[PDB]
Amino acid sequence: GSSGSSGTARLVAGLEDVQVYDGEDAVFSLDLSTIIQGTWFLNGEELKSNEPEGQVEPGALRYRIEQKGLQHRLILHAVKHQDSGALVGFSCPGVQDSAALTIQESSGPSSG
Repeated sequence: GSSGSSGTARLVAGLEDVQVYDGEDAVFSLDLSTIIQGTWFLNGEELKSNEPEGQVEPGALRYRIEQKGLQHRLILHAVKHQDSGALVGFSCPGVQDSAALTIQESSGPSSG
């Protein structure tokens, strides 16, 4: 919904790197200069607001997206390790930024 001139926007508070253990939950957010509607990305992939598509299924992981004027956010609950060093960024017509999601393994090589 674009009531007023929502051509482009400016970045005021870019994203930030976040590292969590396997199964944990990641959180990302950013600020803008004006209202706008962009798109989120994960591991170089274009996510959907309503429902995803392609090789990935709509029933693989749980995520939350909060879009409010110049306030975006994306939390990934139960982040898998296999997706270590993921790429979480919000692409929009006027701004371009992204972050790095590092995921370490809970257990390591000890016995065996």
